[PDB]
Amino acid sequence: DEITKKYIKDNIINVDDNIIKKKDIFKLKNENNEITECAFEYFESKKKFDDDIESRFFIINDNNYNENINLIYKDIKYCGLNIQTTGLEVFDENIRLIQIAVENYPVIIYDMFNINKKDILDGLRKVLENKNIIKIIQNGKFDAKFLLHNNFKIENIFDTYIASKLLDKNKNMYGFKLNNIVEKYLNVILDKQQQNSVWNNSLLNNNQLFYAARDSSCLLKLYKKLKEEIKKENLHIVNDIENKCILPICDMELNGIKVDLENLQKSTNEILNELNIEKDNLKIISLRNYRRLYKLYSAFYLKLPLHINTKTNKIHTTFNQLKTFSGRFSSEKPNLQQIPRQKNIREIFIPNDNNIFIIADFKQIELKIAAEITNDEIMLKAYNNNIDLHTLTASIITKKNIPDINKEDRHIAKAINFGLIYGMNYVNLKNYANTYYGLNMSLDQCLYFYNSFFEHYKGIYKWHNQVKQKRALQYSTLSNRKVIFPYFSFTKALNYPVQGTCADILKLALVDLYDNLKDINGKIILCVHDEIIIEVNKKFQEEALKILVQSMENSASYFLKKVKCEVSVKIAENWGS
Ligand SMILES: [Mg+2]
Repeated sequence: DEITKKYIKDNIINVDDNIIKKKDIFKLKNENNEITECAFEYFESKKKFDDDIESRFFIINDNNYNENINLIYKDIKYCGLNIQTTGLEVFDENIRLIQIAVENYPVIIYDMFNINKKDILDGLRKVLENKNIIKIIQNGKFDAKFLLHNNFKIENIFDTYIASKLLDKNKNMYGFKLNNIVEKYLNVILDKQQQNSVWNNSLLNNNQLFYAARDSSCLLKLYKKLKEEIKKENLHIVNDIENKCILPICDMELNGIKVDLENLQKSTNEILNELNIEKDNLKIISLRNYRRLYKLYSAFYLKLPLHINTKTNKIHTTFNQLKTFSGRFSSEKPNLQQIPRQKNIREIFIPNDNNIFIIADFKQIELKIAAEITNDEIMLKAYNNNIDLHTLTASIITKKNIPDINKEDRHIAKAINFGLIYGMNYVNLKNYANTYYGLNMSLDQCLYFYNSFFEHYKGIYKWHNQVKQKRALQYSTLSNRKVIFPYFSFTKALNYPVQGTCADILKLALVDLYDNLKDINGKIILCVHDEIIIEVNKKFQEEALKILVQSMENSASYFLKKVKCEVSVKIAENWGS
């Protein structure tokens, strides 16, 4: 009986001689009622850990499997969920271990590479599906993608990453790895060296298992303290929304979006002919033509093929829900917000055969949010009367009546609104209009615009002055998502509550959507700026349309109480429409 080969029957390699197998009796309660006790075999460390985190564990093999283990799940309310995988990309990797930590019990470790009987996993699958049991997870998007891809259904998550990230209020970019969070909230130092280990082999190291186990045990204590701190800072609503938003996000990343390679290769050759022809003719008109076609070609039409899945013609971007200052979503590899906002281009993004796109956008949601949080009477009443805010401003500036307002007046009004709402003076207003709107506006005119604007929009005036006076650094949204600035900045101060509230609305809408989109097996594809794209079988065209609008209007209703939003919708076969 060699040391190393001591536990091959359990797929363990005793490297350090730091492990013992033991068989002891535990205090359970039968499936019927009577408090039954059961004998279990578990592994414990020889050298006692300096910490109080559970370091013993059960291991589940196709070999030794005691159904009584599942009785530990009976009548739990929360558990610590963790998994160890072969790599990072789900489509190309496999789940190695599924660890579940239950209070006052050694960690249950499902050895996936040595399990072929479905019966075993029945216990696990039950837990994961139980809407009434909270699964504590560190970085839940990752683990949830893997499980959902391996057809494990999961619901009710509490993400310690989300909790820690929110509690930080966006004043640090790093320090949200598990060991960091533990050293902060529990003042315990975990061994992170076993992250770099190999989990692809069919035999597991002696120390890798202890690492895995502990990395789940701590989720219980961590959950308690983080729950407490979240409640203290009044972040329950935000934290809850984000946790519930994990699953929708996974839906977007797993579904992906399909590309029509015909318009792609064709358009590539076309812009190639334009770049060559313009290079011949050329070698201000010339510069802008060449640079534009050069970027659209090389900085888009040439990069996109790299992200296509060679087999599915699908792009599976990665969404981030808390790597932004405002709180909005952000995508990468590829960054969907950097795709040209042009019909000719976006028309290459299509639904699947028997499916179709439904696309919904918010209209002037930012200006409405401003009206709400400001409680600006004129804006709120005009909105309730279904009068456009640009028209409203035009009326105030020109002193004309709506029947006498013309397109040029509305254009000037757009400049005045988008400029002055977020805190420009008349000089910056002149430059802003003259630049983005092409208006040869004089300084005297712009000064009139300023005075008139804040003469009538007295709520807005109060908002600006109060901010400018207090010069605070702490700011919140309507979900009470908080942030702390490094230094005071007027424009950013005014901008955060608006953009952050938009992020809250969109995210909650995705949650409601993901819930109400199951009866028709609908898929959520994309969320960009203030628009959402879902994909449904052409059968449920009208039904899905109603569902989408319902989710977005309901979400806006949750946060805004004296303004009503407007959701424009289109049923399209292309992103460009
Ligand atoms: Mg983990």
